[PDB]
Amino acid sequence: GMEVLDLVTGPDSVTEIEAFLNPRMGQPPTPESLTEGGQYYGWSRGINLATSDTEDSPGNNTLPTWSMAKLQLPMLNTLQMWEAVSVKTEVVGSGSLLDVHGFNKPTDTVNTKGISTPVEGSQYHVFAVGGEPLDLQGLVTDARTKYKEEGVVTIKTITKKDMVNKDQVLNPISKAKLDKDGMYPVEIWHPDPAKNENTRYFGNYTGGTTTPPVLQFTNTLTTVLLDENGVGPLCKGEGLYLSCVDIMGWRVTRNYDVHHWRGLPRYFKITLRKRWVK
Amino acid sequence: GMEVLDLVTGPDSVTEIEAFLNPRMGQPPTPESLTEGGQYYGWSRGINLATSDTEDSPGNNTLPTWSMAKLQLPMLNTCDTLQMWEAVSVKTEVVGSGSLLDVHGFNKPTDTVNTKGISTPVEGSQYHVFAVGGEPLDLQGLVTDARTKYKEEGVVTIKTITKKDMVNKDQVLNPISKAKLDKDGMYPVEIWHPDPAKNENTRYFGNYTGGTTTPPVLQFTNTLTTVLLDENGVGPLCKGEGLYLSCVDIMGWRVTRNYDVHHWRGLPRYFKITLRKRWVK
Amino acid sequence: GMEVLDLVTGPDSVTEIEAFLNPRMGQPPTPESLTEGGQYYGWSRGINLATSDTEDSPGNNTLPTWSMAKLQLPMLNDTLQMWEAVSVKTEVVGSGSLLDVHGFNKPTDTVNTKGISTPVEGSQYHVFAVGGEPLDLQGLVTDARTKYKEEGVVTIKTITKKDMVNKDQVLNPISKAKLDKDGMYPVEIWHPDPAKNENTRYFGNYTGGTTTPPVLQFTNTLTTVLLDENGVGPLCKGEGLYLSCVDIMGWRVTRNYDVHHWRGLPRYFKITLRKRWVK
Amino acid sequence: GMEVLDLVTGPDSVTEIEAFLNPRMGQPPTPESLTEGGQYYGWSRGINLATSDTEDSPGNNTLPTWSMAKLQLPMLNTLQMWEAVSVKTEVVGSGSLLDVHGFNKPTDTVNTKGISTPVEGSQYHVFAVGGEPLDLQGLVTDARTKYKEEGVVTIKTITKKDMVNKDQVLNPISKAKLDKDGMYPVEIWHPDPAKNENTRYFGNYTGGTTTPPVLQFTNTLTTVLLDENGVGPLCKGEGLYLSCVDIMGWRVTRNYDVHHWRGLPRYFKITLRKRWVK
Amino acid sequence: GMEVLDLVTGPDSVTEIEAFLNPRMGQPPTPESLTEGGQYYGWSRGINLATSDTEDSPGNNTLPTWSMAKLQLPMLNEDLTCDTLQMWEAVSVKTEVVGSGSLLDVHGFNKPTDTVNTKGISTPVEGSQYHVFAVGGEPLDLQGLVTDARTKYKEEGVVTIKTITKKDMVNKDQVLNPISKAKLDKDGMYPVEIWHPDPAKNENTRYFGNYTGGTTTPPVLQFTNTLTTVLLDENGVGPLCKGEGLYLSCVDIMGWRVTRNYDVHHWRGLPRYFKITLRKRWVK
Ligand SMILES: CC(=O)N[C@H]1[C@H](O[C@@H]2[C@H](O)[C@@H](O)[C@H](O)O[C@@H]2CO)O[C@H](CO)[C@H](O)[C@@H]1O[C@@H]1O[C@H](CO)[C@H](O)[C@H](O[C@]2(C(=O)O)C[C@H](O)[C@@H](NC(C)=O)[C@H]([C@H](O)[C@H](O)CO)O2)[C@H]1O
Ligand SMILES: CC(=O)N[C@H]1[C@H](O[C@@H]2[C@H](O)[C@@H](O)[C@H](O)O[C@@H]2CO)O[C@H](CO)[C@H](O)[C@@H]1O[C@@H]1O[C@H](CO)[C@H](O)[C@H](O[C@]2(C(=O)O)C[C@H](O)[C@@H](NC(C)=O)[C@H]([C@H](O)[C@H](O)CO)O2)[C@H]1O
Ligand SMILES: CC(=O)N[C@H]1[C@H](O[C@@H]2[C@H](O)[C@@H](O)[C@H](O)O[C@@H]2CO)O[C@H](CO)[C@H](O)[C@@H]1O[C@@H]1O[C@H](CO)[C@H](O)[C@H](O[C@]2(C(=O)O)C[C@H](O)[C@@H](NC(C)=O)[C@H]([C@H](O)[C@H](O)CO)O2)[C@H]1O
Ligand SMILES: CC(=O)N[C@H]1[C@H](O[C@@H]2[C@H](O)[C@@H](O)[C@H](O)O[C@@H]2CO)O[C@H](CO)[C@H](O)[C@@H]1O[C@@H]1O[C@H](CO)[C@H](O)[C@H](O[C@]2(C(=O)O)C[C@H](O)[C@@H](NC(C)=O)[C@H]([C@H](O)[C@H](O)CO)O2)[C@H]1O
Ligand SMILES: CC(=O)N[C@H]1[C@H](O[C@@H]2[C@H](O)[C@@H](O)[C@H](O)O[C@@H]2CO)O[C@H](CO)[C@H](O)[C@@H]1O[C@@H]1O[C@H](CO)[C@H](O)[C@H](O[C@]2(C(=O)O)C[C@H](O)[C@@H](NC(C)=O)[C@H]([C@H](O)[C@H](O)CO)O2)[C@H]1O
Repeated sequence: GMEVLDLVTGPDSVTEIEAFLNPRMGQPPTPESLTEGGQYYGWSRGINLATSDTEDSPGNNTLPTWSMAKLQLPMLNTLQMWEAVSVKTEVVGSGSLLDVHGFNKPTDTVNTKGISTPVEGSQYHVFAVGGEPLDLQGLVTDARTKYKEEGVVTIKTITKKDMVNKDQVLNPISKAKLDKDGMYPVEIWHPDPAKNENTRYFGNYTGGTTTPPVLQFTNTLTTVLLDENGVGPLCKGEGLYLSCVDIMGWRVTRNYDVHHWRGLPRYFKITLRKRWVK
Repeated sequence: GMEVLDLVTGPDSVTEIEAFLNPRMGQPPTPESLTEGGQYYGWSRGINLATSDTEDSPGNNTLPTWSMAKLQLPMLNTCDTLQMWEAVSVKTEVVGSGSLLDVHGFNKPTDTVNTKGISTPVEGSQYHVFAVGGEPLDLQGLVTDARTKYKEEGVVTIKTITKKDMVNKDQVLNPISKAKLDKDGMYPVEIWHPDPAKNENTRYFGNYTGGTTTPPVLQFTNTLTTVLLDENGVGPLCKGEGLYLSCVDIMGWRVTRNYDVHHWRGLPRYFKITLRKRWVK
Repeated sequence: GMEVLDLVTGPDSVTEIEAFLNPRMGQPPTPESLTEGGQYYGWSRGINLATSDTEDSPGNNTLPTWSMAKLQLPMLNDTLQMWEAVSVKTEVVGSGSLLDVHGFNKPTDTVNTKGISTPVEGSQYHVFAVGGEPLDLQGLVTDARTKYKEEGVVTIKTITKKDMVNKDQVLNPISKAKLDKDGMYPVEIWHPDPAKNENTRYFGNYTGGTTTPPVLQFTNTLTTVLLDENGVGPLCKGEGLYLSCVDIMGWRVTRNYDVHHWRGLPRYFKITLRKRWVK
Repeated sequence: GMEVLDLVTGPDSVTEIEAFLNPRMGQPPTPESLTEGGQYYGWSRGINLATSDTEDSPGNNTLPTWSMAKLQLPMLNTLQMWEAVSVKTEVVGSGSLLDVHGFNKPTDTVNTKGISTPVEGSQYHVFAVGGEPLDLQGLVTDARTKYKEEGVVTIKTITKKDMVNKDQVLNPISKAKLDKDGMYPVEIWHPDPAKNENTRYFGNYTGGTTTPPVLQFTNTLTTVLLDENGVGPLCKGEGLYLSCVDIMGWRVTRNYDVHHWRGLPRYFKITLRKRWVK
Repeated sequence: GMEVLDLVTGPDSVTEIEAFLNPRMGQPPTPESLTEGGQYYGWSRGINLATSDTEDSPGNNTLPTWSMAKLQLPMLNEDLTCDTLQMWEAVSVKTEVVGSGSLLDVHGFNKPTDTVNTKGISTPVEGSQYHVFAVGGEPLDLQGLVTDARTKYKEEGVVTIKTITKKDMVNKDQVLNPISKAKLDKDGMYPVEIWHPDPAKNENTRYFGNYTGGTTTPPVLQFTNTLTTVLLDENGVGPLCKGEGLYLSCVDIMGWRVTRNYDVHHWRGLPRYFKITLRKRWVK
């Protein structure tokens, strides 16, 4: 699989596959009930704050995590491998943020009037396509943060030891692979630029508290995945890995300004071709 | 035909058609009377808010919906090889942003201490989408709140399609919740989004900018052409000579002097589409 | 001028002309006196507000209007010649003047009446057009009930001889005009008509809000090509060249009841034209 | 130098020259003393306001003016002229705006705490390179403004008459040339688009009062000065004119919100070549 | 070293080297203890303000400084007297600021957004941002320029204009004073509010910078592994590594966090990754 040779031609030598990845903002897909917690699906549960400089214990369901899927491609086997050539990707549903008729904190709080404040604030959009899991590099705001041990994969899960001060900057010890959906918090785990030779990733961040969310969408834009040498990600064991996170901001409730993260689903249409290798 | 062959040449092989789609912000075109509701045409009616976490029922006339039109093209159709109209390009323009420079009206004023200043111009969340295709725009439903009590008359919602109430998956991507944009002023834009899993025969282009007092921004020129050809050089092909135009152009809200009532503002969109005849098999 | 043929060659087959159009924000150029109203030239007079939901009567001098000029080109004439507008270099001049924050506007510290004189801010509108005939206009208003003056401005009612209808708040094809007079057509009413203007190129942008920072760029190195997809620029009917524009920078605000005055800036045009054979 | 002919080849036919222009925000370079006014060098003195609608008398040291320099090129004389082909220009010192530890108006005025508010507000960046002085067109906010007669060059300096109402728009009578450093106020004098055939200028303006200042800087960007015919500015009598202004905004003091303009220096590196002319 | 000739071909004629530079916002990497000050690593200590117009004495640990590293490349010339030599040439760099996602932590103990009830969210990092990186074949040349020539910077612990000149700053140091120059030859020592890339030098370095000001400005960052910055000049020549030394320099300030105690601000910085492609170049 090391030496990359000619493209393979002939029947079924090119394929397209599509997938959507639902966001993982904190509330899991179940319970489905719209009274017992399912009404928060697509959102986090209410963000809970530290009680002191030394007591920061966020709930698992308040922490957005990476979405990921591993897709199995047609069996193939000088061997052949599937090569990801390009991707059309789209974040769906920004129009739903035009709902300003709900029960959020209103724009006129004196009289409880105006409109229901739309989703605003910090936004984070990353997607990746690769032929193996996305390589992750840990880096946190606060190495003292007391993440739960169960239900979430954090730096301590990997090292078996408490975070160190270097984890607030770049600590090469704190690395992982995005091998599970809805488990790796995005406030901890970042694409690792020192690895990911077989993955392309693309991200942006906009911060603030009331920042207007911005999003574009079209079915006419293709992201090429080929590297400088004309070679796309090569799918080891015919596995294709898709990873993303799409945070639009928070809604704010009428009770103590409780914030809920809002995420939106991402569509992928990947074009792949067979490549000779040895 | 599924197989796309050569361009047709000769007399009348290329045509240009134009249309404007008026916005559908909530108030219908009629009554025309400027005292009986017609004064809100181009706008929504006053946005009504939920009364609790479990009671959110927006008025239909408070919900912007998609604009659409189906235009009939000239009839077409050895008779073993057929012809279809192919949409090559579109010049499209949102008209009327200058009208937002009216700051002399009776909106909430900028100085509420003296009730002075200027009439606050339209501001806030903005949403601009257009599409051109050879069949209706494919729609994917996704809502803020699956508990929202959308009206069961006068509007097409997820429940219209499924015959069942919305579920938690409708707040993310639920592949069951799909529709086609086959009616003007009927599909709310807060529910129905272009479906990237379909629309093989339509090109769509959209953007969203949120917030409450965000300055609206717009550009307009008659010098810009959008090419509609795909990677293979093939534009949307008009099934049964029908051309579908879809759009929505929300500029923000105006706010009244009475308990900050908000009204959505929309603007009309112009389309000039160039089509050519294409041989198909 | 139906069929467009070869370019004309030879002596004086290419020409260049320049003009500036001063803004039309509401105060006319006269009286010139700086105590009798001339001090507002380049600005509107104080924006006056509706007194009810059914009583909106703006003063003519509070409404920015389109600037326009028709320039006469050198006389030319089966096969005739027309002047063809090839490109334009255009610039909005004087943004540096907005750096005057030492005047008597509403100050930045209203608590103590201190700080600086608040600079021009808010809603901005920049459009220019170059064509071989008047700019085609499409009417569209915020409020079809607005009571524009009958004299002194050209409005929808001027054209139709009838009151505005609700369709005038969206696209009503009946409500059309031509930009044939300077300082007469309000920009909150009259927009470039995308369904016409085959022989004019226009370019516009809008940024709204109340305190939005104005933005402007300027350079003498930027050329706007006016040729269409077929390589044909606007053709000047009867050797007339039409220039149209509006350049609103925002408002200044006074210390008296937050009265707003629109601010506009002049626009420079330098048009390159060439002779074109036509049949 | 009427007709422009071929490029001159051979030894020393191409030259590079560099210069920095310090900003002229209102306080002159002297006195140097940091207690006698020198502490304001790089800044204006405190902006003074009109006392009524008819009494606007700005101090000279509150008005930013154009920076300019005339550089002498190697002597040359079918004659030859120096042709400016390109310029690399940069505004230096934006990092200094990261000083938020001084005694400006603080971010928390309720308690007088936080940080020293950094420079913010209206920004103005223009540079020009030409073979003769930059041509200026006058245009003011207020034709009634009572500028000082001595110490600044204003419209009245040129016309010998008071400003007229047309000076608030485009009045072709009100023209000048940028022939002195630190003398022509930028709120009065603008690049004249009806002239400047032998100069290239590039400008932008961003307004507001608390607007975040933005600046990019790199040594990898070249501005080509050649016109549509491949001809750059031709230096009359071997003189090269550099003109600029780089306003970053204002700092605000803790005393009645007094504002001081902040300017930054601009670097220029001009490439010139010999040109045959007739 | 001066005259640039053909590219060298053959085995190991092209190489790639990578490095990360951690931010230098004010708190040093040690002590490591999360109770003794290590909890501030990645941040400045609390910004302290002037007490009058003539008394501005910032603490060293409140001043972000330039990050830098010198990488030693494989030696090329056994004999420097040969009429033709080889040098490493930096062709391009992939660079990335890592960890912006960590700013999505709004669950800590910063000043909260609901100050009436002490609720809402922990206010995220906001405000003034500064991103510069450089790659060159010798130290980055620095030009001094300060807000206030009266600022009483410590004499020990930071390299300032006075460190270089041995004299107090002059009023000209508030604009361009060509006397006030230095080289970025040490990590975590040169304050970024004092020292700027010198556009009059740096012939053998490429630098790229941007500044965004304000106090509550939303921070913005992009990251991808698909973006290459080309380092070749107008003649097709990249930085040439003098004595095989490659210099990397950067600063990446994201803004401040604000505490619940007197709105004390702490600068936040993020690390920067570099992957530099270099090739051997014949020179004489
Ligand atoms: C219901 C509750 O209080 N849950 C606590 C939880 O308390 C458990 C148990 O449920 C409770 O009966 C018992 O008295 O105490 C035990 C143990 O303490 O304790 C956990 C910590 O272990 C949490 O503190 C939890 O509180 C929830 O925490 C979530 C974050 O993990 C989140 O903040 C919840 O906030 C929301 C929510 O997302 O559910 C915010 C939301 O806006 C609210 N919705 C509305 C319409 O107001 C809801 C709502 O108040 C509650 O869900 C109850 O209907 O809370 C927070 O409750
Ligand atoms: C007129 C009214 O009260 N309408 C109610 C409606 O009341 C019905 C019935 O129509 C009415 O004649 C009767 O008195 O009572 C019954 C039942 O109570 O009930 C419906 C059902 O939900 C609505 O509540 C309706 O209220 C209107 O709802 C609209 C949204 O669907 C919108 O919010 C209307 O608000 C506006 C408007 O857009 O018309 C907002 C606008 O800014 C206002 N304009 C001005 C100049 O003030 C108008 C204005 O108050 C009224 O239209 C004048 O009657 O209302 C809202 O009225
Ligand atoms: C002076 C006045 O109030 N004028 C009215 C006008 O009244 C006329 C006549 O002029 C007056 O002497 C008489 O008492 O009444 C008659 C008829 O009623 O009536 C018209 C309507 O037909 C207007 O209401 C007009 O008021 C002016 O309207 C302008 C817009 O059309 C504008 O708002 C004027 O406001 C300014 C101005 O732009 O001139 C705002 C400006 O900021 C002010 N300048 C300063 C330094 O304060 C001036 C200034 O107050 C006045 O011009 C007095 O010198 O007013 C508005 O006055
Ligand atoms: C010192 C003073 O009052 N200067 C006046 C000047 O007064 C002269 C003379 O100096 C004075 O002793 C005498 O009593 O009166 C005469 C003439 O009346 O008069 C001129 C007009 O001719 C000015 O009004 C001047 O005031 C200064 O004007 C500057 C603008 O030209 C500027 O606003 C000055 O404001 C600053 C400054 O820039 O120097 C603003 C600055 O933020 C302040 N610094 C601090 C740390 O507070 C300083 C400071 O207050 C003074 O410099 C005193 O050291 O003032 C303004 O003073
Ligand atoms: C602790 C203190 O006051 N330190 C002073 C320092 O005082 C030393 C000595 O530590 C102290 O015991 C004694 O009273 O006096 C000596 C000598 O005077 O004096 C220096 C000046 O020489 C400083 O004034 C220092 O104060 C610290 O200054 C830092 C900037 O250099 C910074 O502002 C510190 O502020 C923080 C911090 O960054 O550590 C801000 C931070 O948000 C705070 N964290 C929390 C959770 O509140 C901490 C915290 O209050 C202190 O570290 C104590 O735990 O302070 C500032 O303290």
